[PDB]
Amino acid sequence: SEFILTSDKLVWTYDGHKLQIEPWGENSLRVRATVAPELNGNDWALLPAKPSTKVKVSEFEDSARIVNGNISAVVNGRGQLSFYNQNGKLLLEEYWRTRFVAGQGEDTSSKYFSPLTHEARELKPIQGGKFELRARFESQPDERIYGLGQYQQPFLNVKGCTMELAQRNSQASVPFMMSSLGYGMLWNNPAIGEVSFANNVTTWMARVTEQLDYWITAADTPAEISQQYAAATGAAPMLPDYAAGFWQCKLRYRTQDELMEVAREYKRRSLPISVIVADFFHWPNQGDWCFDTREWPDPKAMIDELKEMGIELMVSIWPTVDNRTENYKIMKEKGYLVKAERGVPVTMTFLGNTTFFDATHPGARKYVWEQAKKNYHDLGIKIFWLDEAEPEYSVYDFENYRYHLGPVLEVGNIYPRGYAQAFYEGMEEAGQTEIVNLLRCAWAGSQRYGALVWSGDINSTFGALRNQLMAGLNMGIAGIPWWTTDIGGFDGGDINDPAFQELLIRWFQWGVFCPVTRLHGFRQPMEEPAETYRDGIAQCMTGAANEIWSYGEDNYAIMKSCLELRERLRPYVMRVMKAAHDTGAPVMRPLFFDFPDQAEAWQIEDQYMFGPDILVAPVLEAGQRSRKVWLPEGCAWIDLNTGARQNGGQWCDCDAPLEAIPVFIREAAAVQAELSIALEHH
Amino acid sequence: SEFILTSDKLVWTYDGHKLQIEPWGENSLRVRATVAPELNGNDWALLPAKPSTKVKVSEFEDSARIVNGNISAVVNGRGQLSFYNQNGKLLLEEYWRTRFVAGQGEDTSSKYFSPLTHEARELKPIQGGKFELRARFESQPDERIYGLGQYQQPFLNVKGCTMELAQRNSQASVPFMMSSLGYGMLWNNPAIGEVSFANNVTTWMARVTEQLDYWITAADTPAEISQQYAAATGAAPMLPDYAAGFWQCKLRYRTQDELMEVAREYKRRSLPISVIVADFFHWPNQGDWCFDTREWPDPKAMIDELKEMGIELMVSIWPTVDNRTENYKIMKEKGYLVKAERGVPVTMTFLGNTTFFDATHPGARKYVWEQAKKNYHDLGIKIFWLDEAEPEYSVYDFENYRYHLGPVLEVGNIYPRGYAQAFYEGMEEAGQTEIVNLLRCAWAGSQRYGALVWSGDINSTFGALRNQLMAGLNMGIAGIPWWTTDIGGFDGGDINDPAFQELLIRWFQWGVFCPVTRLHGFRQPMEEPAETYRDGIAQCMTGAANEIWSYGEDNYAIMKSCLELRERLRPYVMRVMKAAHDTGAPVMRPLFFDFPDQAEAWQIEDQYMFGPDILVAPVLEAGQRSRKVWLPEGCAWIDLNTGARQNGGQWCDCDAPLEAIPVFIREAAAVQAELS
Amino acid sequence: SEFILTSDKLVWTYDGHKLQIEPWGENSLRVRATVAPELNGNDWALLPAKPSTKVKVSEFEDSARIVNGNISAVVNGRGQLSFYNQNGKLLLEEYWRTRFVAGQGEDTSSKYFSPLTHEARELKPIQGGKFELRARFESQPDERIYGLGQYQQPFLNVKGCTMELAQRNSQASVPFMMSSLGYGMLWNNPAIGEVSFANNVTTWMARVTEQLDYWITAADTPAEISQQYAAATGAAPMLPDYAAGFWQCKLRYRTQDELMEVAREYKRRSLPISVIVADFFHWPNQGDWCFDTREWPDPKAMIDELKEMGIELMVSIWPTVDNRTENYKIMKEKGYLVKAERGVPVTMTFLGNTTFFDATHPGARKYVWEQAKKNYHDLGIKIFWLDEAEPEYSVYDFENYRYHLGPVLEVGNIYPRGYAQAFYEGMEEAGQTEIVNLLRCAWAGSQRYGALVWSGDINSTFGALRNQLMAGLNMGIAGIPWWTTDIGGFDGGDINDPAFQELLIRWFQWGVFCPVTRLHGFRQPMEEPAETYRDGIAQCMTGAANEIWSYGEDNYAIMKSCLELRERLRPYVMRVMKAAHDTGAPVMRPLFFDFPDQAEAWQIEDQYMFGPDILVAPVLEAGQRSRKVWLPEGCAWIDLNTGARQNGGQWCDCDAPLEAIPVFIREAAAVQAELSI
Repeated sequence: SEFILTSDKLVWTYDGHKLQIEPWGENSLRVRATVAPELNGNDWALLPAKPSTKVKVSEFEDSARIVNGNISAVVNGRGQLSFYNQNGKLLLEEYWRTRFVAGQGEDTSSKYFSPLTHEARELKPIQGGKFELRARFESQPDERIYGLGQYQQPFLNVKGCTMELAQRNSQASVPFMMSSLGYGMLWNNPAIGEVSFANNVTTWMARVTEQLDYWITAADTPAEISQQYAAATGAAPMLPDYAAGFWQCKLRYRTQDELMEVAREYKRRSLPISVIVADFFHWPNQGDWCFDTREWPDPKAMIDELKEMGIELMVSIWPTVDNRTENYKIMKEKGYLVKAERGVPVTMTFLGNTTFFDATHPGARKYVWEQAKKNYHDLGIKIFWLDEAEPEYSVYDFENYRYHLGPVLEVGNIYPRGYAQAFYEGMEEAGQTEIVNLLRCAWAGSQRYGALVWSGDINSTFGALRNQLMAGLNMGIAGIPWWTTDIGGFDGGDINDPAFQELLIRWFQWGVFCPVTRLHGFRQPMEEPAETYRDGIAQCMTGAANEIWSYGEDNYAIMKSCLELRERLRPYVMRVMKAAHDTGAPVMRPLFFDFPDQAEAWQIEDQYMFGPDILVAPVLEAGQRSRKVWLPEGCAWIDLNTGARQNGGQWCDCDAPLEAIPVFIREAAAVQAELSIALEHH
Repeated sequence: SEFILTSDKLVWTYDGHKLQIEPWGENSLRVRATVAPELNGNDWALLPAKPSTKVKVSEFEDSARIVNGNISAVVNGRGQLSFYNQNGKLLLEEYWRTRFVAGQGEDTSSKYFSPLTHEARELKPIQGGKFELRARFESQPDERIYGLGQYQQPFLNVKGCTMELAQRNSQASVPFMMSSLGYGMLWNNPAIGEVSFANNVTTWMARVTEQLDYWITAADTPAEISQQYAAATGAAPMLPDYAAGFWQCKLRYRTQDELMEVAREYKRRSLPISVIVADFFHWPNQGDWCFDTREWPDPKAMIDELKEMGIELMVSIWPTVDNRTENYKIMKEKGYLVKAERGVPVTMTFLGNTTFFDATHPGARKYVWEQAKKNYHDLGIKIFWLDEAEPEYSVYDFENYRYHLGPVLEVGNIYPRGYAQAFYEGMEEAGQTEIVNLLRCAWAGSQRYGALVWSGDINSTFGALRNQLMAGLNMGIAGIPWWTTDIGGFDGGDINDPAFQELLIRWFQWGVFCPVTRLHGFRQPMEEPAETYRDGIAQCMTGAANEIWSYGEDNYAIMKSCLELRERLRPYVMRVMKAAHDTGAPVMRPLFFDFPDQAEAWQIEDQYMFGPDILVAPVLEAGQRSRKVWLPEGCAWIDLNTGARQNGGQWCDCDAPLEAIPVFIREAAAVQAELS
Repeated sequence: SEFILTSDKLVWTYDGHKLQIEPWGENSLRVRATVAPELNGNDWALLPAKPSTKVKVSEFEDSARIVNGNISAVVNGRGQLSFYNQNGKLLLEEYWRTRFVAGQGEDTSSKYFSPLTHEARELKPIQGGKFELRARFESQPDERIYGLGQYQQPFLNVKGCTMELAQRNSQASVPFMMSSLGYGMLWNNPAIGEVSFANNVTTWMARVTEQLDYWITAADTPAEISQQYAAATGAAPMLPDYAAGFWQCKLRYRTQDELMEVAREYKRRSLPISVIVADFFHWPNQGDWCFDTREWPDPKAMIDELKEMGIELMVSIWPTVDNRTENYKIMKEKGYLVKAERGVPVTMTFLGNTTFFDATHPGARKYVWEQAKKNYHDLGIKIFWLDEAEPEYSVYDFENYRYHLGPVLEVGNIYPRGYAQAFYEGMEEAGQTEIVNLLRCAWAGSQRYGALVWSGDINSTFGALRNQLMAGLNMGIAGIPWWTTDIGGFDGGDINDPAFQELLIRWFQWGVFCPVTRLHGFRQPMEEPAETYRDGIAQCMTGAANEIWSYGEDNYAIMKSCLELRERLRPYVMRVMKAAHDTGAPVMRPLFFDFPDQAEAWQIEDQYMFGPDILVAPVLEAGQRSRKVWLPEGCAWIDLNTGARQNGGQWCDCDAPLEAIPVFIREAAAVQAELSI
């Protein structure tokens, strides 16, 4: 084996395998490995690193070492790699089980000595092709793991869980993890695959790839890790003011008159409303990207009236292009569409045979943006709903599809980032600042393209609500601070069912304390279109009403006070949004983000912090009217609902009537006054 | 290496490779090879063999031999196989190029000695799966090769050609070959692949298979080879009388009234017409298998009036099932549909998203037949047009589809045979005899299911007509005697274009001397449907008129006389059809079939025999008004068009005006008196 | 969706998917699924079922149910399956995440409703070939999982772990699992793959297969699950008496004289010795399966003399066949060897180019047995060391190898079971009873072929000792009662190193309370052969001495008292072996096997039961001289080393000097009397 060492780079080589470790931001290292002649030029989610001045490269015995601030990497003579912090504590070590490695006998006194023959950096050649990559690391008994994106599962800590590295409706792979051991790690590789944080071994897998690529950072607090990650992959922009208010939506307002009636009724009742939404199939065909003027006769007039009312319109964008449209003909000519490797050249069959635009193709991004610009942005629409962002193949046979940047197996997970990029870059070029679009999916770095992500088409149950809480917290840790849900869930809520009405209330109450407060759903009983087809184009149904007055008088009163509460929170929300932009901190965050020195903060998964000053303890079960709440040590807490003061460092058997969830304010935080919390003496 | 010999079976084995050779009908052997533990039970196109007279299995110093009448197989100690006829002449030998084979050094004095390392029976393992098979044989410089099915190419002799073993619109792989060296061979394996008759080596390839399987037969004449093949894979039924008359069709008679007006016009003018046809999209949706009563308000009244007129109705069957239909729901429940391996579960996107019924699934065959029986056969339709029989995937990605019997890569080519089988078996069970359906495709043995095959959606050119002549002849050699074309070709004929009208006439004149005489096409100028969609179902266009009066007076006169001639030919046609049923002889035959001892008969590709008594020399070029015609030795020939007698064994500079193609009758054959 | 129900079989079908559930032994069900036209005839590890008492198949609402004693299966109208015990408790449920299944909308009120589109029985077609199978089940928060075979990892409970379903040196996939929820499950499928017991979902995977196949059983106690599993896949035989004594081995006694001098020295010192072993490369070439008479001049005289001394000889069998031998030519002719799919036709390159005999080929099994019979068994050898049983490919590229029964990807894991079968059937046919052979690997049902499994070529460390304890316990739960290790580990032990000597003693002390007590290793400093080659055949090195007197006088005294202790335990060991044969109970068992109602028995992984009457608490750290020990409630416990009585239901801060590990005897068990007498 051979080291090639310079003052700021460590390369190890043996039999064509090249391992390269280098600084990539303060307290951070990038790690690449290949068996090709050279590393390629793909940086994926990593921005160019601002240089590190005090990088120390050294050799000792048969080993080499690279130190960059609070992280160091050691590679021994056998090419085996481990990472340490400034205190010499082991952060992460490769998993090797061999008797012979890098042309040398393995040391029989090591746990690495084994006839099993597993390598830590397995670049397994695909016959005729590239490589199937497994990167193996030792599991650690104390290790708790967070981030990875948005998964539909009741686990905040994902140690012992296995996550698919793929994009499907209601899932988002954003592969940055944060460890309780004091490091964060980005898997800087958009290949379809899997990460297993199994108790016995950690394995990251890429189905098809040219090389291993990851980024690792070390710091004493979660806040510092989140900041270092945002410096590596990009900060969220500043959120525009309107986005902190109430977003009203449903599947679907079918006509201009129907949408405007709802907007006007909100104003007629003196209710807060910042954003109203025209959902999908408001267009003539998929891939036209314009209003159908039979249902939407004068969209400019709608937008102008809504502006006068203080309301922004957001419109559904679908990435689908129906093969009967004019844009299909042009986009096919130009090579701007995704391709099927085998079988009929159709990627989705929903209400027509469509092909997704290729969001990895720079030309296709520009083309789609310029259509949305002409037909929507030029009329005054400032927010786009980038739906189906995965994209939602009718069948998730990732092997069967190919993009501009290569087979979906190799590059597929970056699609939603390109989709966000198309609109963000277009809107920025058109002169807009503080851009936010609603994205169903993301990859590493999507935050830099103003991606407000929502958790997609989940069912309307308490089980779903519990999953969304974990998912949103993990999305924030993965560097996606702008995140939300369909208040009430998407599918299955009957507006006349008491059981659903109870869920809607609990979900709405939680929603007040989400980064964005957004009511959406496909409510029952659903209504079929008058005509199944029109001119051969299949017509889209609607669900039932989904406004805060649609669920009876008692529920209206609760939701109205939720809206009023959210308006009072807006100044605080904007401060926390500014902090996300400045520091990479999430908006909704696990307890350990603000209280990393407290053991309960690393164990509790049903409470969180909404910024630094609000402790939230959602009600996640039907019929529940009280719950246990841990109040962190280090300050006093003001009960939002009673005005009562409680000392930190204790548990509360807290009241949780249907009318409110337990919420506490850090005593004397500016937000306490902004909420007008008072206690009356009767 | 080891031989395991019994009185009627030769087995050779080394390192798990098992080669088994046994009699399979008179003068014929079956050859199988596997590296699996045992041979499987798949017989594919081979029927159970009648036990053979005089099979003899012998062992020699190093070798073993099995003889069955006029064929023998010799396997040497290295497992290398060659075939000989009863005169000891070499028929066929395996191609080997190795230095070491079956655990032994190769003989340096043999052409088999080579460091290249190519085996004759290469079962190359597919990782995780089955085998990719190549069977190699030495080429022979004097070998002429015929059969293989229906390929769109101007070659009767296919030595030096490479043929895809797959089913596509206008192509049919029917993998029986006949060699001028005195053998025939069936590749008894429905796998997607290829047959290369390259000058340097012959290679049969199967992409995915469990085992090598082929059938080889020897005889002194082509007629005996055809007979032995029909004995092995099944005889054509007897053709029913109505099928020898005129079949009138176009794309498409859109309504009951439109069809009936054409039929009434034929009868009004005392013109022959035996079959009239309702083409595709006469149904409400794909997979309903019934008339759409909006355009066909009383199918029984149509059938009854046609019955009065002496005319049979044939209807289009498509094997597609639109995913919005009731039959889709039920067939999907029962697992009766073809499956996509990856991607959207749609096999065709023509006028809707459809999935083909699985013709390899015996349940699906029965289900589809019973729909056709209920909606058509019970009304008195007894001829079906089994279109899209390949099946016609929108994209021919064979690796992406799977049938009941397995991946299309392994079993795909048998689909058209299953499709014919579904209707034949159903029709027979309903009491019908002399069954014929119009199939777009076939595999080996399709003839036994009454498959009248046509050459599909070719263009309307003289180039296409030349190709069809070769293809039809090769189909007959491949054991498909009932074969025809769209007279005029399918695509691109403008009815007002004089150049197309000349092609139509020449093609029609040829069609009189085809096994079935059938007018069809998609004529220009075409017309879009009034409504593009109705209830969200895409509507099907039509072409222009395609009746014998549609092309002017001169052309009407010529086509009318052609129909009248075909009527006078019918007794002869039925005799030739009966001989096809009895002996496996094709109806349209290359010259060497009837004159195998004459050199010219193995060279000439632009003449043929319509049965044993009629020599036909089609005009295959625009503007041509004469051509050279070779008259075979051994009889005198009567010019059909002048009555002049010419001695055989000479070339004629023969007149070929637009009104007639050169045709000669064997002097004193019964058909001579029938045509005068 | 359609049910086809008979009195003893439930079939559900949609779009060619066939799900079939039926009784397969008392309290047990077999589950199969296929998209092929029919199920194939592969039973793999399952023996023919004894027809069960009171099976009931019924259809209710849109569902169907099949009950067989204490287990039942319910399949709903969407083809979704779950299992329950006789008390209606949920045992195991399928994992579904779809919006549309079996031609029906999914129920939006269920956790099954999801746009992700994951099926529970995913038979994903391989283009041109068979199927890549994933069987998904919901994880359960309370569930603790045991068994699966032998994995090199410090986990008894493997919930949260992912195990490779493949055979490698030091690993054995024996895919029977036992759950704390009250069921056991056999993955009756020898395909290469993986089982993931992740916290978020349980997934079994087969890389290539024709069909889903598994067997599930229900009972109130671990002992009943073990009995039901042994009924389904076969019981261990009765162990022969000699097997409970001391096995002396090393890598390697190179000559007859060297081996015999070791055996003689054991007798001269009045030490117990029941088995002595001639390790690998005692033969002229790989595939000869005989003694090289240059080093072993009179094997029959050696065997007769050892018989006279009360010692059984075991000989190394390697499954390799060198391409220059006469058996290679013959076995190649007959198709008895494993095949490489691509590349040079060589499966291993260790001391020559060899090819493994095909243990899935019944002809090859018989051929190899008859060679061993002729050259070893006919002379009086009664025990074979079936080494390299995985088999140990030089490169574990499973995709590149094919067996008689198919590609290694589809069938590979059954090889070690075939290998044990070859010798057991052959030995049984020659009239031998109570057959035991030493196997390096196993599959489901290997126990019925007398397979004493050992944990292979592990390193000589305390970390390895800890892993071995977990592995052997899990092997027992997977139905392999006869299990052992190399005392001291295999690789890295220098005989002059005090640190290794300490590990040796701790490992030897644990060894006394393993199903078999066997000393083996490749001890340093190693010795190269005099000549690297002889007649072109590469010669095999040896390690240093590995006898109980080889490590100094103080260590000798400790190992001597260990051997004497083992001899006093033999009557008890034989009773526990008889129980293994009769009931399927393992010999070394987790605490919960004997004490299933006590919470600590399901948490503690560093103590175990050696049969029902001996509680063992090994020392697993260097320099440790005391450790904590939990004594189960329900009986009193007698300290083996002092004689002190202690009440059950407490922790002892227990003495653990170098000279003894903490061990307690159930008061009034017959073994207490046997040890004091």
